[PDB]
Amino acid sequence: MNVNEFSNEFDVLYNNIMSNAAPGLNEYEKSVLLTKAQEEIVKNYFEPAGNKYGKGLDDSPKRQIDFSELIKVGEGVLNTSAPTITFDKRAKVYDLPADLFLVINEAVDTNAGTKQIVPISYSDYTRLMSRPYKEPVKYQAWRIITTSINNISVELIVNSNETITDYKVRYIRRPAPIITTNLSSEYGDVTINGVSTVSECELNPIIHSEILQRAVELAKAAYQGDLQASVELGQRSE
Amino acid sequence: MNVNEFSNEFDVLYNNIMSNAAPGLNEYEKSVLLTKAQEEIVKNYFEPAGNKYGKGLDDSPKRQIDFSELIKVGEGVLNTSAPTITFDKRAKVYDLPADLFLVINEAVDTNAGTKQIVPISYSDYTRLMSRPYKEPVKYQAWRIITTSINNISVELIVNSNETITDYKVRYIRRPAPIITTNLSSEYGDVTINGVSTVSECELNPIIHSEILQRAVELAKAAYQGDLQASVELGQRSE
Amino acid sequence: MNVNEFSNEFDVLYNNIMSNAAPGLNEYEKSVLLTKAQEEIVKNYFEPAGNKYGKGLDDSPKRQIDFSELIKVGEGVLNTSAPTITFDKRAKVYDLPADLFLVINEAVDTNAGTKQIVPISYSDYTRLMSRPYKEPVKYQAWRIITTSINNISVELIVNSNETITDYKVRYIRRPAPIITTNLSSEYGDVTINGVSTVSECELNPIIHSEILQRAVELAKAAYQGDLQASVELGQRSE
Amino acid sequence: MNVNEFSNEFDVLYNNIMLNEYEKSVLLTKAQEEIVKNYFEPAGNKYGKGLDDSPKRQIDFSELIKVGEGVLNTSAPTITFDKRAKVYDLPADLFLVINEAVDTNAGTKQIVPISYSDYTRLMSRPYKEPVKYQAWRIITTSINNISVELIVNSNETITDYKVRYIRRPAPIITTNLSSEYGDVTINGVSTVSECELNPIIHSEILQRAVELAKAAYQGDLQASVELGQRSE
Repeated sequence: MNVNEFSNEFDVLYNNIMSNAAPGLNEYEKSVLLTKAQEEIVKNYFEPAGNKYGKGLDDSPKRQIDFSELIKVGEGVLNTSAPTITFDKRAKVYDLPADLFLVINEAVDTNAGTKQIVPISYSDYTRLMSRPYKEPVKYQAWRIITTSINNISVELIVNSNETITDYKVRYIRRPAPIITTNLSSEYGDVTINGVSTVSECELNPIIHSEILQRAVELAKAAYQGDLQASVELGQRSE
Repeated sequence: MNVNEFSNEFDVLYNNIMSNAAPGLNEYEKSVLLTKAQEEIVKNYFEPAGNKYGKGLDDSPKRQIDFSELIKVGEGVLNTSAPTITFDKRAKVYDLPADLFLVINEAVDTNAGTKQIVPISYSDYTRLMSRPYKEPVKYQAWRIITTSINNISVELIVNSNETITDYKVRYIRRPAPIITTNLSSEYGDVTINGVSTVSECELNPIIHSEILQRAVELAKAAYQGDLQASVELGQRSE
Repeated sequence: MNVNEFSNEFDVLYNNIMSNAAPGLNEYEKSVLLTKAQEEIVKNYFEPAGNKYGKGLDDSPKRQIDFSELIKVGEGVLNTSAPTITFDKRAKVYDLPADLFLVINEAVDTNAGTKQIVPISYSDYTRLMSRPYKEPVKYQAWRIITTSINNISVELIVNSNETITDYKVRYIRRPAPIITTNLSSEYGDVTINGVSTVSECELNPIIHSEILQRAVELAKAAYQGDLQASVELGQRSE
Repeated sequence: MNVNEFSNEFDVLYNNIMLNEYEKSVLLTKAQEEIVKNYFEPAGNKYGKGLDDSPKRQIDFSELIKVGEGVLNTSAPTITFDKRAKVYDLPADLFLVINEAVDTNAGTKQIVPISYSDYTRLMSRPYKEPVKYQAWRIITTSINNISVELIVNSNETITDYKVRYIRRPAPIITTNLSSEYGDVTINGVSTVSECELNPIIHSEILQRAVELAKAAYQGDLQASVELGQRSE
């Protein structure tokens, strides 16, 4: 469904049938609520505990097809542009793509073959570095986030006497906002995520109805406006 | 039941018998609610936890016959049209049909015979690639979604020294909207999913009554219009 | 009970005894509600979890006699009329009868004798095709629904070097609507399922009273007309 | 209605279906000023409806609504009650303000006419600036004109100040007053003056003038005080 259909069925589901009908929502408000509902839905469906099914990214066909249009593959750029201080002397710093929402798969291609990057926790890092070896298992590499400015910088730890040729990252692209109409105005240009032009929902049509329902629920919680509704509907932001 | 019958029995079940009868619903509103009810019903019945029976796509004769008219078989087109970056060096990119709602069965015919495609999760992918072999079992192939624009693109991983001849996908077609009347108007053409012409329900007649009941429930929740009803009836969007 | 008796006892049970009697229902409304009640009753009684007894199609003498008048035996027509794309290279496409509600028994007569068709699920299909043999057990055949337009098309998989002579389907016929009076009018012909003429209930007289009670309950839920009653009485649509 | 029609149909209503023209002019001018106030305030009239509360009220004030710019009062170096207040003079022919906006470098901002109580309340807090799309306004030392302090947010400059207001009505005069009456003026004009208002409210102005005449000529104190209630 295109943006006009988002807005028309938003109006239908919000106030065109309600008995003591409420004021219609302005297009900026509808775009804001739709973008919020989109992000909430993405976060709810990525995490199993966030939805009533207990199903995350790839726990069912529907969850695969939900994020299928939001998956992207890119590469981390070696961060030798400027000097820096790494926590580990034997780690190579890489910069992830700017439009990164969530990392789901990483791999590094070295001279000793491809290796799956395992994101190790800080307590896990301490445990592993208290051991005599201090290097990954055969077909794996280690990873920790380092000092990041304006984009995520990442330290890749591989086994000794190994060089990294490329660093691929299969991630979830940051969703683009849903903007119903050109938000340009003479009184001031308002933006949802830095863009005023019309922006279609760049995800699969399977969850457009879900985004619409969530947006309507958020609109009605805003209309109710007491602390109660804000608190319970803020639980699903996550 | 054709579209006229959808609308007439919608009117019967909505406001023609109700004591303090409500305003009749316009045909655009009825078409919108019917399309929403259709999608909600499809998602509820595909997933066992979404309905009170706990029965999914093929858990009973009724669930088979429900989606029987919505199943389609097509092929993935090899994506050598333009270059791209694949997460796996040894994966062939294929494009699924545009009108895809849910994938239920995939198979690939290679020079070594037909092989069932197993959609592997990202954590499952990492586990499998940490192993020495890194290839499917005998009569199977692996699959992961890759960078997709305007349609789902898919990476097929098969065993070494194997070529893919065709890639069949048994999926669930995207339901067409239910539109009662030609939505063309002089004041502006409104569309449900990009189509203004009359559109019959293209599913089996077994669930037409179910779609009608769901549409009436959604209409009455819209009429009630408080946050409560929107929140509980948004649970079954799923 | 004929249609006049359906309508007269509908009036008796609806508003002729109720103290603050409601408006009488028009014959189109009574026919619509009776058809809805008929379909609801059929779906409730076919499935054990849908009724309070936990008894399905053949779990008791009453359930047998309920559908006894709605069972039909027909044949699937070989779909060599036009080309198509089958998911399985070794499957023969057949078209089921148009007036099919639910399949309860299938059998195929081959040159190697009669074989019971087992409807295999998609996950079951993947499991079976990951095995070395990939063919049914001795006295059975496999079946999956394929691309269907306007009627269910079915793929029959039998063992190698076997030809199918006929494909019998014992199913439940689609119930005909209950229409009390000729719905022809000068202001517009209204139909329940494409028919305006009088239509008797074509099921056993054992469940006519049940259909009447359900229709009256639906009428009173429509009269009450709030979201509550619609939601709880929509649970038994199923 | 032309002024001749006003004078002639005053005689029909006041002289029992048929006063000096100066006296008629005085009452008609007084009547319109009453009618404008009564139909502006919702509580002043019988319907409980103010300026924009119905289609009739919108056409009533339609020909009085005027849009003008305020001019910076940089000529006189007076003293403002607020540090960041820019003094602006309003139009001379101003009766009632209904919308004010200020065009800053940051953007147009709707001016809120802030009461003396709200100022002390909002200026007793940490930040002490308006909300991001509004400006405050309080009247200041005014000489034969209206001067307003525009308290816009600091770090911003005012480039424009538009005022939408009700223009002061012109007098209704039915004859050249200097012809028979020496130097009498109604609001500084001695010559024939037409009604500058929509014809919809001419009847109510005429009816009010007739009531004012009859109460004035009856001479009873009760009548004078009773009909003086509607003077505001």
